[PDB]
Amino acid sequence: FEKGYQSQLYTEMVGINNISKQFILKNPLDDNQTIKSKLERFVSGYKMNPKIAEKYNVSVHFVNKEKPRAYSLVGVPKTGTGYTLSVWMNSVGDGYKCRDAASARAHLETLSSDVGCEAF
Repeated sequence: FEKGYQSQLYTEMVGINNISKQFILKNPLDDNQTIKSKLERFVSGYKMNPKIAEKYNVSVHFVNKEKPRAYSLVGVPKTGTGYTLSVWMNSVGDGYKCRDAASARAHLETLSSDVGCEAF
């Protein structure tokens, strides 16, 4: 069950990524400060399937505020719910299923024992 929920989260995040890329990143003339806050408003205000929104928070992250087109999305369970499985992904399209929220916030790419993420 929680695995099914992590799948739908994955699929929602892909949906969010695709709209971000095609409607926000694609704007020809917005400056990097504008792209960055638009990404942040859009992502943080987006309403996932209510089954999923009840259980997960989705956020967008930047290494470099001057390269906002390089961002990742982190999907993690709401605090205190007993859920652990998480997701993260690239603006470039590489996505990951993670065994815990920490590994999603760390954008890990492989598993080790039962910690980390795998390419999906």
